[PDB]
Amino acid sequence: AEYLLAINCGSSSIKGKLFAIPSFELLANLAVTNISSSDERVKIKTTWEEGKGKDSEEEADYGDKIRYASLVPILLDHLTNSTHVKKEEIKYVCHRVVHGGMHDKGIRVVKGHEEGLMEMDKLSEFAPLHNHRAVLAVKSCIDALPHHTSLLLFDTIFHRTIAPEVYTYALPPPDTELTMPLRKYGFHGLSYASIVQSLAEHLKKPSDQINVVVAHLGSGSSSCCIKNGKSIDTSMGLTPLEGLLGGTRSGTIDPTAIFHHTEDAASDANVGDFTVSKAEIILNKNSGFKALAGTTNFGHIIQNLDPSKCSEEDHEKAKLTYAVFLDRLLNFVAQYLFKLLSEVPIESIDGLVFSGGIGEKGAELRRDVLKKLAWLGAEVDEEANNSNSGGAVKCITKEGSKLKGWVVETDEEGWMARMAKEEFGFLEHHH
Amino acid sequence: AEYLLAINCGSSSIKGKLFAIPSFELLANLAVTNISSSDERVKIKTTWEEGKGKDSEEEADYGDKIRYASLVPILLDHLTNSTHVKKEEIKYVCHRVVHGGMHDKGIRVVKGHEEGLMEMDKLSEFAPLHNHRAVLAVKSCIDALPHHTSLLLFDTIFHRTIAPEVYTYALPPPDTELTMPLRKYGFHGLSYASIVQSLAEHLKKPSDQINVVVAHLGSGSSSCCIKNGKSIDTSMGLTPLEGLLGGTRSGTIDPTAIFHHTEDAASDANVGDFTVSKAEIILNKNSGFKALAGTTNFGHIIQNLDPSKCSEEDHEKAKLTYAVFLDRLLNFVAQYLFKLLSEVPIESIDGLVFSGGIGEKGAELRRDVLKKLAWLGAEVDEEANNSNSGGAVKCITKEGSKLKGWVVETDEEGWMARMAKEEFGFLEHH
Repeated sequence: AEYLLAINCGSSSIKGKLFAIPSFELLANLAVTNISSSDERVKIKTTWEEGKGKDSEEEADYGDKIRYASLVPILLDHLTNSTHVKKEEIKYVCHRVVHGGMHDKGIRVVKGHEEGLMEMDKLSEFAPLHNHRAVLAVKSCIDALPHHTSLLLFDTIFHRTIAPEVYTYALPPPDTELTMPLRKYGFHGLSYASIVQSLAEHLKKPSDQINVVVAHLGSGSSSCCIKNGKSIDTSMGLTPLEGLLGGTRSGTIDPTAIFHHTEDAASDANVGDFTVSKAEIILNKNSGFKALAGTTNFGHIIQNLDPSKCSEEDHEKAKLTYAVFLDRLLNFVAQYLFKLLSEVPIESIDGLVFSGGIGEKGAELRRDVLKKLAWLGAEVDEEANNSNSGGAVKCITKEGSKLKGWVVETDEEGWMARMAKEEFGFLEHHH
Repeated sequence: AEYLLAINCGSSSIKGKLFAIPSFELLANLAVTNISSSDERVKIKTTWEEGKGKDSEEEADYGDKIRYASLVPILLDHLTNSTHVKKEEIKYVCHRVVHGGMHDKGIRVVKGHEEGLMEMDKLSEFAPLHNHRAVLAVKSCIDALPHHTSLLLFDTIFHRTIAPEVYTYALPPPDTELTMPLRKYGFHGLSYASIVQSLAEHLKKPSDQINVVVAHLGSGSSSCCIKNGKSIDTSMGLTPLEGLLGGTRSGTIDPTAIFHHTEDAASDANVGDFTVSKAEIILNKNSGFKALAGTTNFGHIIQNLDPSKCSEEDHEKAKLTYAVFLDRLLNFVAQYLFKLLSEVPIESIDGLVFSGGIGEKGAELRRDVLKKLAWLGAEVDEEANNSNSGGAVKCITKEGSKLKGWVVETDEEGWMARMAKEEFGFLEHH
């Protein structure tokens, strides 16, 4: 018996999937929730499929009393001394690490092997706001599972194809040798890759023939221009901060604004364990929907566009926040449609895809975007767009729409398992 | 006799015009060129309209070596050397000031009046890299012309119509109360206002019927979406740094980039005579074309697209820099055309306007931009695109083009004079 665990470590939750090896058959969904909280207790839940395992929930300490480094081992204990799976049976663990710098492929991390471990530390150090936990979880696994191989899969990988004229930052050399160049990297690559593959299968054509604009919208939001199945531009830059605003992030603003906003902006924030500037905290954790609307929940913002569900003040903040998000989003959809349409006709593009937490649930947002593209021939299908009629790939435009619109469910952890299948040789058919 | 002087202090050049009032007869052009250049000396040229004085031209030190604040006084000196102009006759001076914050109109500045001086100082200390040079020009005018009135006219005025959903930065309240909100302001407004009026006149229709996207391209470049004659969006944000990269400016990059790039980025750069962060210095003076191509001159970059004209390395840098600039420019042209087209048919937009130093000269750049717009039905007219026929407004697209393309020559000093007229109430009677 052998398993692959694929995990995705966020600030407020860890999501994971357990796969059977060498089958790569999905066995379980795992979730660790309430990670931040001082009030609610960390919950750990497993959810098998059909007949793979008996569900079981586990409540640990309040989130603020658990070190992040202890979560995965708690999760691992829960897996073993509550189900049929043994630690020594976990041969592989895939980790979503946001920032992979210049890496074209995932990195193996194996106990004792200095290279993978040192590279992982350099990535963690370069972008700790984004990679910290990502690296912490890996370190904990190395400790708890001494004989497994960890595979780091990066959200930057999908964007390694972007050309120099797109990624270049017009800056002089830095004052010191850095771990990686300062340039646009781009993120959400595991989602974009997954989306292209789902759409290609749905349309029954290879992914290298997919031409699409994707708006992957959630607590972090971005958009990507995909030509022949490959990223050619995306809205995020050196870090996930750039581009669209998010639950708590500002998105693109004048690079000098923060110096006005906050004194000693380059100084250490003295929050958390790792060193990070006050500027990076404010821009990533105190901005975005939180600063504009009082909530990080975009669905709550969409509700409050109805002035009967809130005070006049919250209705007005919701109106503004919604309009800002839509405006910034239309900007990128415009850039990316333009960039595709400059080379290929609208008939030859597979369309506009919405994904992410907001992309899947925000029917109003999708309708407003699609109305704005009426001049290009997009026509929303109001029922399809508004109904809960399923499918991981769902059309939301009318049959005669000259631009096709879709909602696509991402499966990042599933994608990581697919990458690991290739990585560990399970696709080799030599002679 | 009374005159109005309109002065436009840039980092690359100073331009001015002297006008008789209330007639607004042009009497002199003033030009200081090569101000940022390392191998050409600053040239100071005064050119008189027929009858008013003797054209005068003079050379000063290299641009990278010159004391900027010495320039305006030399200009004033050239003006009063005419037998037709005395200092006492120069009653008004109009100044282009980049950042006017929330002001809806210009600010009068008079020697001995605390109101104007104070406000000018608040704007200069909010954005000294963009305003300090013009403010020094104002003090030079006060010193030399104790009885004149200065009027500061802001690049931000044209963009006061932009909607909250466009200008809002998703930031929390700042840590202190600031001079003005942190939001998108937008600049080159005197140029855009001038372009709209020029195009309106050429098309023989009111400025409020103008719907265009404008790419104002030069040392600092921006783009603007204009609907019914008004700015509804524009590429620069809180400062002219945001948006397109420029001669020495990075343009839009991840706001946290500079913190990786440079230690203690928020600290005083301690250079020149005003307080400015190392970050702001790096992003504005050491980035952009300078960093990528090793030159600030986009014309040299274009020339170097031909590999026979330069080294292999300079050819490679030029190709990249040119491609970077074109990619970023097309992003905003895309945003703004989409923004207009989302409400009006393409048949009723006046089109795409090129302006600015680079926009007027870069025939090949306009060609490359229009080629990317082929899918919309844009078609360049090679002969018209290279025409030097002359005229403030020229069409560069083919009769058949679904999207009209133009080159329009800005007259910022002339626009300032128009704004002064409305401010001070000059008009000749009968």
